[PDB]
Amino acid sequence: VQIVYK
Amino acid sequence: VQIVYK
Amino acid sequence: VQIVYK
Amino acid sequence: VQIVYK
Amino acid sequence: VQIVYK
Amino acid sequence: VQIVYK
Amino acid sequence: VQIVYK
Amino acid sequence: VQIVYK
Amino acid sequence: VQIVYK
Repeated sequence: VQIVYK
Repeated sequence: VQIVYK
Repeated sequence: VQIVYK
Repeated sequence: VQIVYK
Repeated sequence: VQIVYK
Repeated sequence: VQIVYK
Repeated sequence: VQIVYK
Repeated sequence: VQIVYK
Repeated sequence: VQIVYK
């Protein structure tokens, strides 16, 4: 699972 | 599991 | 598990 | 487990 | 377990 | 276990 | 166990 | 066990 | 056990 905030 | 905040 | 704050 | 604060 | 504060 | 404060 | 304060 | 204060 | 104050 990959979660990225930008 | 990978979680990154930017 | 990897958690990074930037 | 790796946790890094920046 | 590795925890680093910067 | 490694804990580092900077 | 290693704990370092800087 | 290693504890260092700086 | 090693404890160092600086």
